[PDB]
Order: sequence, then structure tokens, then C-alpha cells
Amino acid sequence: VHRPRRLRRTAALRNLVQENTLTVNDLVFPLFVMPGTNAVEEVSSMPGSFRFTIDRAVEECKELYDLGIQGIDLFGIPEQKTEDGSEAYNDNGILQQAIRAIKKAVPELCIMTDVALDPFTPFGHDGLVKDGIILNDETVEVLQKMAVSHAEAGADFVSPSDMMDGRIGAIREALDETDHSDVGILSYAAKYASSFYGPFRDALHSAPQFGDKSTYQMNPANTEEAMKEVELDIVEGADIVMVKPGLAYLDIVWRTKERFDVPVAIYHVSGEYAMVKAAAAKGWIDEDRVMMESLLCMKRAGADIIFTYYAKEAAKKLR
Amino acid sequence: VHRPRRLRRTAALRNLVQENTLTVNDLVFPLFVMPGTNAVEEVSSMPGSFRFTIDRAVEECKELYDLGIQGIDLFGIPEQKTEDGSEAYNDNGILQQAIRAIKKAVPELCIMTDVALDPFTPFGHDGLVKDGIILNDETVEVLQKMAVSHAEAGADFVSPSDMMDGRIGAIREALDETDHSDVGILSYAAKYASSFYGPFRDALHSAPQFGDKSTYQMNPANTEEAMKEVELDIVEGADIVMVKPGLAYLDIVWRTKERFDVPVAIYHVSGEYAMVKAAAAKGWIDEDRVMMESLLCMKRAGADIIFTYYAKEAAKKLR
Amino acid sequence: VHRPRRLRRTAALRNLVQENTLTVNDLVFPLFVMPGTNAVEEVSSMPGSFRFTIDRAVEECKELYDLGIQGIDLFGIPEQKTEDGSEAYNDNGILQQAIRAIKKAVPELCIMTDVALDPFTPFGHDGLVKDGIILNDETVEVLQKMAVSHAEAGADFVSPSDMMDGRIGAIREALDETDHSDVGILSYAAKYASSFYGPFRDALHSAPQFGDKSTYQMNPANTEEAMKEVELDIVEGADIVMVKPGLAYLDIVWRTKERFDVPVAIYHVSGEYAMVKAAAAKGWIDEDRVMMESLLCMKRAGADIIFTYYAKEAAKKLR
Amino acid sequence: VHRPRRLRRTAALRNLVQENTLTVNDLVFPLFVMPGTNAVEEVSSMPGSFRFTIDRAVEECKELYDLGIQGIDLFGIPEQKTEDGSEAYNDNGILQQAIRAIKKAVPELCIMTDVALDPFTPFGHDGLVKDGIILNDETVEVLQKMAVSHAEAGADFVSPSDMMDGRIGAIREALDETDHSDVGILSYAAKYASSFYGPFRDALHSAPQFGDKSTYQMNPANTEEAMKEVELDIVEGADIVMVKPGLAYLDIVWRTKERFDVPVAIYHVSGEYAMVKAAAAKGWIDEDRVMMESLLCMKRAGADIIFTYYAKEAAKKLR
Amino acid sequence: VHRPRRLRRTAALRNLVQENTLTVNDLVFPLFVMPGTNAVEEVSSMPGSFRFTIDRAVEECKELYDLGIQGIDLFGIPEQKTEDGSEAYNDNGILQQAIRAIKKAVPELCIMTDVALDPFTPFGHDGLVKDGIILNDETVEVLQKMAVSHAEAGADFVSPSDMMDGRIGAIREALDETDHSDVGILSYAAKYASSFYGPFRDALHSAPQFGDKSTYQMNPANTEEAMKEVELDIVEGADIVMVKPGLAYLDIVWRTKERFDVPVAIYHVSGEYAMVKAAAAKGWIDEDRVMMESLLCMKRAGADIIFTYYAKEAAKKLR
Amino acid sequence: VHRPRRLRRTAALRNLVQENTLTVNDLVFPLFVMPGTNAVEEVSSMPGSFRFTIDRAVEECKELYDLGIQGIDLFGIPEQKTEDGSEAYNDNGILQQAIRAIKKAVPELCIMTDVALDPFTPFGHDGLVKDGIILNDETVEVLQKMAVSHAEAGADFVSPSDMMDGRIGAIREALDETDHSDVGILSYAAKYASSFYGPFRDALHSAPQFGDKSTYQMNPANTEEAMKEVELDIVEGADIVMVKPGLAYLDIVWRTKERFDVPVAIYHVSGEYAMVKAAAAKGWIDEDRVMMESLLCMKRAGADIIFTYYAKEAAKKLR
Ligand SMILES: *C(CCC(=O)O)CC[C@H](*)CCC(=O)O
Ligand SMILES: *C(CCC(=O)O)CC[C@H](*)CCC(=O)O
Ligand SMILES: *C(CCC(=O)O)CC[C@H](*)CCC(=O)O
Ligand SMILES: *[C@H](CCC(=O)O)CC[C@@H](*)CCC(=O)O
Ligand SMILES: *[C@H](CCC(=O)O)CC[C@@H](*)CCC(=O)O
Ligand SMILES: *[C@H](CCC(=O)O)CC[C@@H](*)CCC(=O)O
Ligand SMILES: [Mg+2]
Ligand SMILES: [Mg+2]
Ligand SMILES: [Mg+2]
Ligand SMILES: [Mg+2]
Ligand SMILES: [Mg+2]
Ligand SMILES: [Mg+2]
Repeated sequence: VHRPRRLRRTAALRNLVQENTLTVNDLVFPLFVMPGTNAVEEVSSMPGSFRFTIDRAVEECKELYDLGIQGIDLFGIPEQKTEDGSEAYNDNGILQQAIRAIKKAVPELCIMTDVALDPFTPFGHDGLVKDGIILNDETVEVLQKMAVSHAEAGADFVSPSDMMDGRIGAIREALDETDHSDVGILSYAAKYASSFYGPFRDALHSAPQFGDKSTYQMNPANTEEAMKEVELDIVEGADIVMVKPGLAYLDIVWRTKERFDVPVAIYHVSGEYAMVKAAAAKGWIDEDRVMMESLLCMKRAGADIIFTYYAKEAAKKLR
Repeated sequence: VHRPRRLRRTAALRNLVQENTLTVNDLVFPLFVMPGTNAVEEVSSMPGSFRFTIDRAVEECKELYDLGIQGIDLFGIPEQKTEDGSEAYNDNGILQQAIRAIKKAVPELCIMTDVALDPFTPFGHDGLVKDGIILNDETVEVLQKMAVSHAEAGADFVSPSDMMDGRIGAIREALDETDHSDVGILSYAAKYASSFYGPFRDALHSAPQFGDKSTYQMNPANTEEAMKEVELDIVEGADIVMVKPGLAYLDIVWRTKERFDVPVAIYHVSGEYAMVKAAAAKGWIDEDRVMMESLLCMKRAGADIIFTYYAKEAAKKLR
Repeated sequence: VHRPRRLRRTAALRNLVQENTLTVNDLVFPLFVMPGTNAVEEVSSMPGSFRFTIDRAVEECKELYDLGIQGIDLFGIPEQKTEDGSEAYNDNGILQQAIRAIKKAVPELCIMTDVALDPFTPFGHDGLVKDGIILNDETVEVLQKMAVSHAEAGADFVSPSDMMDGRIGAIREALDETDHSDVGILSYAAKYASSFYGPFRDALHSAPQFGDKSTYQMNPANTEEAMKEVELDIVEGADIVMVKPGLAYLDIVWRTKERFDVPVAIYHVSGEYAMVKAAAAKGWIDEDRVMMESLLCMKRAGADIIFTYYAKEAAKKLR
Repeated sequence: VHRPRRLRRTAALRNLVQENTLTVNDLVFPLFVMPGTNAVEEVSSMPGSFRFTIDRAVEECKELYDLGIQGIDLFGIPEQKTEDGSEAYNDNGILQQAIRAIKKAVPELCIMTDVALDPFTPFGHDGLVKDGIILNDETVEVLQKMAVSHAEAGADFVSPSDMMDGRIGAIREALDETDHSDVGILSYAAKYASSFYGPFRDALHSAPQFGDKSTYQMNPANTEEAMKEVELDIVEGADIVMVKPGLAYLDIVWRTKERFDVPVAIYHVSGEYAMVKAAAAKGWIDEDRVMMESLLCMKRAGADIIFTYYAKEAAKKLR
Repeated sequence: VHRPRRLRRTAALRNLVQENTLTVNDLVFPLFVMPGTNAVEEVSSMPGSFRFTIDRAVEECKELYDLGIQGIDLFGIPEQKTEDGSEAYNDNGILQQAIRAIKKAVPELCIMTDVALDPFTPFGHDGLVKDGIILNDETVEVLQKMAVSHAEAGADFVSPSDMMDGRIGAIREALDETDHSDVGILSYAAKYASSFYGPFRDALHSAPQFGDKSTYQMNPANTEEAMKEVELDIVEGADIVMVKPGLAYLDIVWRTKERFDVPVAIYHVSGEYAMVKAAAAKGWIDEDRVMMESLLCMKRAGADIIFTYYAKEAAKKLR
Repeated sequence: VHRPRRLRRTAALRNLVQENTLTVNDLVFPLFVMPGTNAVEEVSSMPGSFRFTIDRAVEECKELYDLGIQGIDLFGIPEQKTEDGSEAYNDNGILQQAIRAIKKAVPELCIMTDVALDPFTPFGHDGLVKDGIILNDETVEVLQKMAVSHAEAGADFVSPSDMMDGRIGAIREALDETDHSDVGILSYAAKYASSFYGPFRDALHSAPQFGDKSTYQMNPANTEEAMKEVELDIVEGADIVMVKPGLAYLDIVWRTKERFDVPVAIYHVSGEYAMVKAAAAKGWIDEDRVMMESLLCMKRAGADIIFTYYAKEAAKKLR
């Protein structure tokens, strides 16, 4: 009686019933900005990924937008790393310059900016360290000024990847106070303590991360705790809530979409990206096929936004 | 605290968070075929719609598929109308000739065929009439042969618009018996007794429709009864289920999608089409914008397939 | 075994099981009030619709109530349009006079009043414009005084169609402060950026609307975002929540009714009205049948109140 | 913040927000028919209710339909009572004569017929008795013939009040076999062992009811068991399901409507009717107001059809 | 296969599976206290009901508790009725004396006290009347002092039957402020504007109730609005929430129990009581059977507490 | 108020609250068997994976079970490939020899056997090919015999990976007929048309896979269709249901577990395995940590059984 294969008999039927499709409007391109002029350094552990000087990020953002990419996520690599991480909220900071430069050149592009102290401190942590303890409230107060700093330079969205308690609310208070109630917050609501973050940590040159990040980042075994975490951020006022990492976390994505009535974002992490890249170099997989299939998997799971290092290559195929 | 306008501040942000999108793959173009060679009669009450000869129907389907449309829905206008409606299951019938011709020329296109006795009988009803009563089981037995007839001509899908009880299960049985278990059924599961079908009625020249069709077509006031209708049709083995009419019935479309786990189809009826067309001719509305917005509304309501007479125009804009 | 057609066999059975019915108590008549004495101007793009002088609105409200209509929605057309839109909260305003006059003549009628700056400003926007940006908070403070102004003149309900963030709460604070805790608020909770608003914009003579209204009005593709929008307004204290537009938005209506335990209102928009009117002028549809069927569709979708320009014609048929 | 009294401040507002309404189309009038010509005996325990002769029953039905009542429920009082209850399926039985006479005179009225052995047997039970045991399957086999008998006389619906297991499926089978698959079944799905049926019992003169009917009629303490009872009856093929008694059973009515997607019917029992009637005669209550409020309560509980002895009085007021 | 009658075959099986049972712990006895010494007046419209002088209420409360009744609801009939209703919060009031006397004699009994201005004012309303408008906030401030007055005299629970907005919260604030955070509140959360309250209004001799109570008491047609009403009272801090009236409102009771995780109370109103009493006087029903069946109906619907005038007669049978 | 980091402050607290854990009992080791004696060929595209001879397969299973692995999944590589794939049901086939040998040596281990025609046919598809069409019912009839063949050799479970319609029910029928109603079925219920199966394909040497397998394997874009697929398979009688591929499909795994009440299995595909393996060889990721985290992710998604090529390595670490 029931033969499901009827909806798969032809390409002309599979497209009709196809529940989900990937578009360029689902893609956000992360951009690493280092100091200097006219230099582009390839990440050794992320083939195809690059460190960009401000002038080169500007031109990259032209190519990105012309391909139809709507948003970018900016990551800063400072020349000086300090224990108090005060360079994070420097108005003359490399990140701040990048925002200001890109907003001038490509105004129609949405500039999302990372709000974390990870590459701004010698300990390699998202927050301030005292006696081996990564502090909560002391960090958030630094995070407040950082988000203000980004909004000041002209940023559209701030994306705090710190995983501190109640930072989203404080940042909302901080941004509202400084005439930026129109600058949005993409919370990294359920960021897990993953072993998939390798290639990202050498890409930002962040100094030895010391002890692991299990004091604040989620236990990879937990599902219910992600639901608690996301809700707190929505009550705090987050416009968009993200789950990280991506591929092996598509179950959390589904739970967040089915339950919260808020745009869902996902991170196609460096490790996932390096996995596809290394296996294709050996000839064991097809890079193009796996990268696109995995991006469609994220759309099926219920993600609306995908922060991916394959965004530009994905943009070219969806033209 | 909460400012939803943040996700509306720029075209860049609106596109990232946009929950639903319209594609060429959500469109099916209904096609009316009349007897003769090389003639295209425009429908008076549907500007832009045409009665096609088998040879010019082929011409249209080349143009349709090249624009990226995956499926068509065929309607036949027979030279002769009989009380027993036997021409419906004629193997040399115009409908059958059109299927066989289109399938030869453009094989990669999905041919869906209307299974109803409306234009084949002088009484203008979907079934066989006796003493003013439109008969159920006697009709289905004729419909069984009709559906088999289409499959024999080369049809991919059959779309029974009759609204007789238990027709789908019997058609499934009849199709399975004649080695066509790979031919699908798109059921008009919740088809309503609407006054929006005016322009469709004179388009197929169907003879005096007599009294209304409230004895079998659903009461426009009923919601819970659409759920009952759809289920029976799924248990019977429908691959796709349809809600008709479209615009003013998007609540039913949403109920069907949230409850049944089966591809949902919808009909953008001739009345809706003529309504946009007549108001645009006066300059009171923008044709392109209203037609596209109404199509987006249907995707939002949770439809996957849209039977629309604007399909080709919409395809041109999404190209 | 199961033959649903049994409940459709006769008119005497269809009425018994009929899930929903339209009554006069479901209808609200929108009224446009222009300055002057003894003048009634027909809207060129809305046949059957009229611009009313105060003395003529009074007499119209007699005919409306005598037919059994319980509520009216007042729209003002001022002689002077100012960039600050201060005429909106003028106690001697044409809208205010209308409220005061109608309340004297027909006390038993519920006067709902529009709270938006659309026809009161040269830019044709629901709010105040600065550097091309339609302001949020600055607008709401003007909206506060406007609602107070209406309540002062004797209005029963205020219906803010502005689509600003947090206006409903502020208006509730504003009305509570000025001894009007008994004057209700019908929020336009999920008003979409539609291309169906044409004939309404020329009816209020509102000056060229400049750029589109996508910064605040909802994306026609969004369903989940409407659920977020409605809830915020209910927490803010809205007595009634409306979805706009109507016919092609019946899915949102269903979601709002099934989830919020609050009276649901809907807007039968000018474009929908002009569509039925233009097609009937051509003879392609039956005006009476389509207008009533579409009103029943709204009752089926779960609406309690219908703001419709066919209200009086609908009232006459339901007598 | 929240003031619900805002929607109660005026008759104009109460009517707009009113969730449910009572219509003539929700009313079915039960009619008792006795042997003889031209005689109307008033029931002592039901003031306003009458025993009717076939000829005066016709007279009543003209008056009923002209007031707008769509359906009647017929009860027969036979001249002779036999232990095998064979008069129930007599083709010249008074019930059958009444069906055939009413259907000729007022054809546009829906005739529903009681299928029970209560007034046809000396033991006063719904089924056949053996050794003090009211038999199940032996009863249903008699009920099958009874239902067929009514269909043969011209009945539109059969309403089996017996509360035997699996009776509906068998009646459906029996009706389908005898070319009556178009005749519906209104099942007394959750009929309770109530003490409210006093005035109904002497009205049909049913001989000494013996011991109570707790062996088959539901325990007034059971909720979950009504859900079990109703489902079996729907799977068996009931078109409408009924809850009995009415007023004190509105919770069951709500459970049935929220869970089953099938038209729900209810019985306004003789005891409820006599209760209002006796208290009004003392001047302790207002008859008109209580009868109407109780009918509104049933519509609110989610019933669509109401079997009530006040049907004609209610029809007069809704006219 | 499935024969439900198996669980009804014997009394020894019906008791095992019986889902719900009525106990004495489900019963609360309402008590009307008039001024004077050694006098008991029978309510003409409520046979079996009595007006009690303080000394006679004390002795009645002995008989009530000895039968196993845990709670009583006290209603006051003052010698003087004033427009400001200041006698309501008089420490020397007849109600206050009753509380104090009964608490001395039967300490183990739970004294619940009515908090409404109905029999304390000449207009016969639950609140203070100004220009025909029954005031909200002005009433609640009087209600605050009334509840304090009751708690002062030694009351256990206060049961506000006023149906004013936000009274439960204010009374909670008022009781908390005056060292009575341990005195509970049984809110009349969803009290409907019923025509069943007749015999209660003459029992308290309350002066002509003037215009009806539709400005604050619920529309008998509304279900969703009861859900909104109950929640507000639970957020305000109500320990117990009641639905009124009882029998014809068992659907609201079910909705309240299934959704709110809070003890549910119900009122077996005077009109329901007078209905059973009048019909039994005629011999049409069995008083004992109907009274107990209807009390079990309330337990089935999900009520925990039943305010009933048959409580003592019910207590005697459940001994 | 809320600080989730409290449950992350120490390893002592993280372990107490940890929602999910990985055990040796959640692991199944897939085993490839080739013809010959005493030979172990390592897969070029899967480092760590091996082609085993029946005798060395036994050797492996001793080592596997001693580490605590409860189940294995056997794949056969036949010396000869025929178009009818008859070697699949050969009783002296290598697969059958391996079952019979392993079951003798290590009896306490659960032998699960792959039921597919992929490595047995030159066309490289799961079913029989005719005119470019992979046949359904003709395939299942061969699969029936195959499953019976395994049961005859001594298999405990059969795991059909074919993705033909209605194969499970027929296999259940076929197994029950041949006195093997105690042999289970682990259905590949939602197997997707993935590009992750590269390294598995050359491992079993399966001849040119021809065109893709989108005619029967699920579209990676479909969520609702996995729910439809799984249900049919459960109604057919599957004891365990599987989702494939794994990591990028954890949303489907969660949907299946939350809805179906049947043990959920998952496949850690060769592509995922090669991805971790290739990236670790470059030193971009930690092999041990990523492999274990991905396995934990699967347990979190709600899987109970995990088919993984890292099973033995994982078993060593959990020892
Ligand atoms: C139903 C209508 C048949 C009829 O009444 O003629 C099947 C075809 C639907 C077409 C919709 C339209 O374009 O009106
Ligand atoms: C059930 C009652 C039969 C009986 O016990 O006599 C079927 C008829 C219901 C009538 C309800 C009433 O009016 O009491
Ligand atoms: C499905 C894949 C068959 C094929 O396409 O060769 C059944 C076996 C799954 C193995 C998964 C893997 O390791 O790739
Ligand atoms: C979160 C993780 C920081 C770290 O531990 O390196 C902030 C940035 C996420 C992207 C990581 C990736 O691409 O893997
Ligand atoms: C909302 C839309 C304003 C506009 O854009 O014109 C306020 C009034 C709604 C009615 C519009 C209609 O009737 O189409
Ligand atoms: C609510 C109703 C007051 C009234 O209108 O009389 C407070 C007391 C309820 C009991 C009424 C009854 O027993 O009917
Ligand atoms: Mg957090
Ligand atoms: Mg059907
Ligand atoms: Mg809003
Ligand atoms: Mg039954
Ligand atoms: Mg209240
Ligand atoms: Mg399957």
C-alpha cells in the first residue's frame, strides 16, 4: 500500500517534495584580522583559510558580498596580549579598525563581531584568570566595554563566544545605555567544550590555552542543560542563539528550533572543516559533495544561519 | 529589553533570518488541453491562461522545463460529453495523447494528471448522476479505469480532484493491479465547496454545473473535518495531499503540515488568480508583487507544492 | 466503513455539524473621516468605500448600528501634515471630533480608534523619520499622547497599527496614568509588510510613502516571528491581538488562537477587497458569494473580530 | 497591567469577543410517537412534552421545521411488548409509520431514529434478558434489523442508545449490506448509568425497568473510560458521537471534542428538563433564562448537536 | 476483541476500576449568619437551607464537624446596609462574631469567609457603585480591609466572590502586611454571570440587584477567558481557585485541573439545589440519587472541594 | 540568580550531573570478511580497518568479546559477482561460513548480518537492476532468502541496509516461516543518499556503483520523511531501527528516540572515520579525543547502539 520510493523515482519529484534547501542567505563568513598592511597568511591547519590584514579584508568583503553573502564574523588577533585584556576595548584596536574600514567600503554587509577575551590574554581563556579560576562577573564587565567598542566602530551584531553566565543580559544593558539598542546580539548560547576547536586556536595564534575549558563550556554529554542555557539567554534578550560545534551537535539544534521561536545559528567549526579537507587531500572523500551535504544537514536540523569557513566556496556553487 | 526590529534593520539581516523562501521547485503549472492541431485559445476570465493543442502543449512544456519547472498538471477538454463519461478512460483520448506526446518530448518533467469526471459529463459534476444524486462508488469505479488509463499513457502522478469517499485506496488498488505501483497519487484531500472556481469552470467549458457541489465538497466552515478527510486519504496511501482552495485556506494547510508528516500540496485557484489580474488592470494593485507575496504566504503556511497559473511568470522572476 | 459524505448528504445535516458560523457580532466597520461638512467621497480604488465628513459619519454610524454592528475603527485624514505629526494628539483634531460626535449620537457603539502617524506626516510612515530611519522610541512617545487624546474624546478602544517595539506597554502605562485603565487596546500584533495595502494608502491621501516599511513591518515569509511578536504584546497588556493582512494570512491566525487564550482579530484589507470588487466588475466571480465565503474562512481560522469594508453589506445579508 | 473587565465593559464589547453562540442549527427535537389517530397526551413528569399520534407528529414537524429546526429524534411507543422485542423491526410498526409519514410531508428535515429495545420489551431494559442478564450479541443482532427497518422506512440517521459492545460496527455492516451506506449513525458513545432519566421512563410508558442498568451503562465516576468507549465507536464508523446525560457531564463533552475530530452530540435529559420546569413553577428560577444558559453551556463545552425537549421554545427565541 | 462491559459485569468489578469516589473530605458547608439570638429561618426558595443566628451556627458547626465536615463558608447578613459598605470591615460585625464564636467552640474546623460587598450595600452589587458603574479599584480597597477583618476574628481562609480585577493579589498584600501570611485565599477565579443564583439572593435578603452583573462576571459562553482569569489569580498567589456555577460548568473545571497544578474548588449553586428539590417535591426525580450523582460528577470533572448546601445530607450518607 | 557554571566548577560536580555516558555495551564492531585463509588486508581509505579471512575473523572476535564488545556486524566480499546476486543466499557462501565459524568459537557474542545486494552484484547497487531501474519487490524476494540463509548459518540478528520498500515486513514473514521467529531485525530505517560512504565502498571492493542511489536512499534534506520511513518499519516489526549516516544526522536520531519507543541504532560511517583519521595524521586534531567525543555525541542524541569502526579502540579506553 505505502511505497515511499514513489517520491524518489525521479529528480523531477525529489525537488518538488524536498523539505529543505540551502541558500546563500544562510551563510556567514568568519574573518580573522591580523595587524599589518598587504599580507595574507594561510592557516597551516585550515587549508583555504587565511589571516587578513585590514586592507585585504576590505577587498575580501567585496568578493564575499558580490557572491551574495550577507554577514561576516570578525575575529581579532592583537599585537599585544595582556593579562587584563584591555586591548579588547581599545578604540584603535585592529578589530575596531576592521569594522570601521569594512563598513565604509561595503555598507550593505552585516558585520558581526566576536566578543571574547581568548586571543587578547596570555592564558588563552575566554575570561580573566586569577588563581587558576576563570572569573565570571569580572570578565563580563570587560565584555561589556568590548561590545560597546564594536558598536562604536559601526558593528551591526555582536557575537559573544565567552560562555560566561549572564553576559548577554549585561551586554544588552551595556549596549542600551550607550545608544546602541539597535545593535543586535548573537549569543553563543550552547557552546560545548569540544576537541574540535584545534585548527581555530592556532589560526588566532592564541597563547597556550593552559587548562581545559570545562569550568564554563558545556559537557558534550548534555542535552537538557543546553535547553536551560538557551532560555536564560532569550530571557536576557538575545536576538539570535547559536549552538556550537555543528555537525555532531545537530540534535541540540533541532531541540532549540522546535522550542524557542527564535532564529537559530550554528558553527561549522575548524575541526570539522579540517576533517573534510584532510580526507579529500588523501582522495578518500569528495570535498565539494561532503561540504555541501553537511551544510544541508544543518538546514535540515533547523539552523537558519551557518558560520562556515566554506561559505565563499558554498556561495560560488549556489550562484 | 526585547527589540524585534533588530532583525529587520537591514536587508542583510532580513535575508539571514528569513524563515521561508519561494523556489522554482515549489511550482506546478496546470495545463489545459483541447482537441485540434496548432491552436491557443486564451481564457476570457483568466487573462494569461490558455487552452492548448497537444502540439502547442509540448511547445509550452519545453519552455516550462527550461525555466526550471519540475511538474505539470494536465486537464483535458473532450470533443464529446457522455452521461457515463466513458471518454475519460479512452486510450486515444486527448488527455492520453497529451501525456504520451509530452512524455516523449520532455521526459525529465513530472506529468501529473487530473482524475475527475467534471469536463467529461454533461451534468458538470465530478461524478455520475442518477436521480439528482452524484453517485459515490459508481463514480470511483470509473475513476479507477481513468487513473489506469493515464498511467498507461505514461503519467507519473495522478491527481484525483473528485472528492468521492475512499477513491484513493481504490485507485491505489487499481494502479497496483495494472503494474503501476510506481505511479503516485496526489490526493485533493481537503477540497472545499468554494465559489472561487468560476474562471476554471468556463476554461474547461464544462457544461452547466447544475446545483452546487456541497454534497461532496467540504463546507468552507469546517476545520476539524479536513483533519478527518486527510487522515483517511493517507491511510489509503496518498503520497501527497492537497488543500483547495489556497489563499483563504492557509490555516488548513498549516494544520495538515503540523500533524501528518506527508508532503503538502495546495491549489492557487482561478478565482484568486483572476482577482489579482482584474485589480491590477485597474492599477489598484501591483500584479508581480501580490502574486509573489501570495505564493510566499503558501510556503510559509507549510506547503511544498503549489499548483499555480502564475507558475511560468514566477519561474521567470526566480531565474 | 468510513463515509464522510454522510454529513453532507443534505442541507439539514450540513447545518447541524457546521463547526463555525459568521454573525454580525464578528464585524467591525472601518471609517475614514475627512474634514468639512456634508461631503462623502468614494475611494476610486475601493468601490463602495467612502471618505466621511463628521456629520455624515454620525449618520452612517446610525445605519451601521441599526444593522447590528457593534464596533467601528476610526481613521483620520488631517488638513495639515507635519514632520513632527503633532496634529495626531490635537484635541480639536478631526478624528477627536468624530469620536466625540459619534459617542454622543450612538452611545451603544464601540469606538475603536487608529493609533498611527501614517496619514499625519509628509513621509507617509507609521513613525517619525530622522536620517531615513523610522524611529522607535521617539514615535511611541507621540503614540502615547495620541491614544490619550482618543480616550479623552471618549473612545472605547485604541488600535495601534504602527508596528513599533513596546508601544502597547507604553500606551497601557500612558492610558493608566491618565485615568483610562478602562479604555482597551487592540494591538496590531503581527502586521506584515504587504503589497495588499495599496487602495488604503490612496484612501487616506497619505503623501508618498517613500521607502518601503520593511524596517518594522513583518517579513511575509515568517511564522515563528509572529508568535514572538504576539506574546510580547500580551505580556505588555493587550486585550485583543490582530493579524494583518487577512485572507492569505489565515495560518498565522490559527497559530495565534491555538496558543494565546486571547480574543483574535483580523483585517480584511483594502487589496483583498479591491480584488473581489474588480473581478466581479468583469463578471468572473460572484461578489456576494466570495465576500461571505472569505469572511467565513476567517471565522474558521479562529478569528473573533473582522475589520472589513464589506461589514455593512455583510450585516445586511445576516439580518 | 491586566484588566479582563475591559472586554466586559459594554454589550458592544461582550458580543464581539463572545467565544461561543447558540443557533437553531444546534438543536434536535426528540419526538414521542404513540399508536392511534389524533391524540396528544402530555407527560406528567415533563410539562411541555407530549405523546403524539403519527398525524399530529407530522403537524408538529411542519411547525418545527418552519421555526428552523433541522433534525428530529423519533421514539416509538408500541401497543404490544414482547420478550423477543420483534415489534422493533416490524415494517408496519408505529415508529416506521411515523418515519414514512414525516418524510413525505416535511422532506427537508433530518429524521434520526432511536435504536433501542427499551420500550419494546416488558423487562424495560435496552437489550434481551435471559437469566437476569441483559445479553449483548443477541441484542445487537436484533438492533441490526431494527436499524435496517428504519432506513427502509426512510430514516436519515439512526441513533442507537443501547450501550451494547460493538453494536455500531455491526449496525454499519448491516446498513451497508442493505444498500443504506448513505444512512448515518449517531452513537450514544458515552451513555451513563444516570438517575436523571426518570421523566423519560414514564413518558414512553416502558414497563418496570427492573434492576438498574449498571451492567452496560457507564459509571458516573468514570472519565478515562468515556475516552475508551468513544474511540471504539469511531473506529467502528460512527459519524456523530454523543455524551449522555448533558449538563452534569460537560467535562466529558469537552474531552471528546478536544481529542476525536468528529461532530459531538449531547442529550439534554428529561431530568434536567423537569428540574428547570419544577423550580420555575415555584418562582425560584427564571425558566427562559436557565434553559437558554444551560444550552449555551453545552455549546461552550464544545457540542455541535443538542438533543433537547426545549428545542421548539429555544427556536422561537432565536428566531 | 474489545468488550468494555467486562468491567461492569458485577458490583465487585465496578468498585475496583472506579476512577473517582466522593468523600466527606470533599465537602464544604455554606452558612448564612443573620443577627439575633436563638432563631433559625428556612429559606423559602431553598428548602432544607437555613439562616442562622450566631449561637445556632455554633451548634450547627458541632453537628457538621461530628459528621466529618472539614470546612465551612460563612456569609453575613447585616442589620444595616450602607452605600459605602463599611459594615463589611466592622470588627463587631455579625460575620466577625460568628468566626470568633465558631473558632472558640469548634477549633478543628476550617472557617472560610466570603469577601464580597453584595449583601452589605443597597445596590446589591459585589462592589461600590458610582454613576451606575461598579468600581474596580475602589472596591478592592474595601475588600482588602474586609479580608483583614476576617483574619483578625480568627478565620482560616478568605473566599472573595467579588470578581474584581487583581483583588487576589491586593488581598494577599493586605493579609501579608497585617501578620496573616498564614491565612489562605480561595479565589472565585471563574465566576460566571449566571441565572442560577436566584435562591441565594433572597436567602441573604440582599436588596434589589438593580442592573445585571455582566460588567465583571464572566460570559456563560466563554471557555478561553476562564483560563486567562485563573492564571492571573495563581500568579497573584491564590492557594485554591474556584469555578462557579457547578453542574453546567464541569468543562471549565476539567480545563482548570488539567492545566494549573493547584487544588480545584466548585460551587453547587442555589439554583441547581432548588432544581433538584422542586422536582423531587413533584415526585419526578429521586432527590438522594440526583444530589449524590451530581456531587460525584464534580469529583469526576476534577474538583477537590465542593461548596454545597447538601453537604450535611451528603455527610450523613457517606458515614 | 541563575549560575549554570556551578555544575561545572569541578570534575566532581560535572560527573554527578552528567546526563549521558558512553559504555562498551553501546558498541557494535563491523567486520569485513573476504575469501581465503590467513590473510588481513588493510583498507587504504580506512586506516585501522581490515579485510579478514574467516579464520582471522574468529581471532578478531575473541579479542573483541574479551574487551567487552557484545555485537558484530558482518559484511561479505564474494569471489564472484552475478547479475542475479544468487551467491547472497548460498549456504556455503563466505558470509555464511564466517557466521558458522564465529558462532562456534565465541557463542556469547551477538552476530548481526548485513542484508544487501551491494557487494554481490556487478552494478554496485543494493538491489537488482533491469533497464537502469533498481527493482524493489524483485530485490526483496532475494533479500528474504538471504536473511533466511544467515539465520540458517546461526546469525542472531539481520541488519537489512537495502532501503527497499516493505522489505522488513517480508523478511519478518520469511524468517517466521522458516522457524526463525527468534532471530531479530535491525532495520536501516532512515538511510540517506550520502557522499560519506566512499571509504566503505572500496573496502568491500563493490564494482562500479554506477549512477547515484537517490531513487531509494533518502534525501539528506528530509526530516519529516525519516519519521514516515521509521514508522512503516516499526509497524512491519523491526526490533531495532537505525539512522545512517551518524554525526551529521543526530537530529534524526533525536526525533526517532523521542517518538518511537524502540531501541535506536546509528552508523558511524567510513567517511566520518576517515575524516578523523586523515586530520589526525596531519596533527590538526587529536584522534582519541575526537573519536570519543563524537561517540558521546551519539549517545546524547539518544542512540543505544553504535556501529563504529573505532569500536575496538573505544573498548580499550573504556576498559
Ligand atoms: C476542483 C474544481 C472543479 C470544478 O468545480 O470545476 C478541481 C480543479 C481545481 C481548479 C481550481 C481553479 O482553478 O478554480
Ligand atoms: C437512554 C435512557 C433509556 C432509559 O433509561 O429509559 C436513551 C434515551 C435518553 C433520554 C434521556 C432523557 O430524556 O432522560
Ligand atoms: C549503506 C551503504 C552502502 C553503499 O553505498 O556502499 C549500508 C552500509 C553502511 C556503511 C557506512 C560506511 O561505513 O560508509
Ligand atoms: C569558541 C571556541 C574557542 C576555542 O576554544 O578556540 C569561539 C570561536 C569558535 C570557532 C572555533 C572553530 O572554528 O573550531
Ligand atoms: C496598516 C497598513 C498601513 C499602510 O501601509 O497603508 C494600517 C491600516 C491597515 C489597513 C490597510 C488596508 O485596508 O489595506
Ligand atoms: C456569587 C454570586 C452572587 C449572586 O449573584 O448572588 C457569590 C455567592 C455564590 C453562591 C450563589 C448560589 O448559591 O447560587
Ligand atoms: Mg550561558
Ligand atoms: Mg476523501
Ligand atoms: Mg510588536
Ligand atoms: Mg460502546
Ligand atoms: Mg479575576
Ligand atoms: Mg523503509
